[PDB]
Amino acid sequence: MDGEEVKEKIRRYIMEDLIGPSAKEDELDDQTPLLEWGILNSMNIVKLMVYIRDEMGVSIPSTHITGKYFKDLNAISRTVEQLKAESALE
Repeated sequence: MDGEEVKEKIRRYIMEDLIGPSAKEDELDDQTPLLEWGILNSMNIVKLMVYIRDEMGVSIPSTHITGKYFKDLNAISRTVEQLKAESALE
C-alpha cells in the first residue's frame, strides 16, 4: 500500500537475479515493457512470484499470471496491492 516500495524491490531483483547483462543502473525502469524484453516467462516469473510472496507478503495465484499485470512494473505493483487486500482478508 505504497506502490513505490514494492516496485523498487521487484525491479532491482530483476537486475540482481533474473537478467544479469541487460541490467545496468537504469536499464529496468518504472514503466519498462518487461514482456517486450521477454525477460518474464514461466521459467523466470516464478522467482518474482515467490519474491513478492515473501518480501511483500502477497500470495499471487497462478490464475493471476497474465500479460496485463506483468506488462510493466506499475502494473506489477498495482495488482500486488489488490492481492495484498485479498490476502489481508484471507
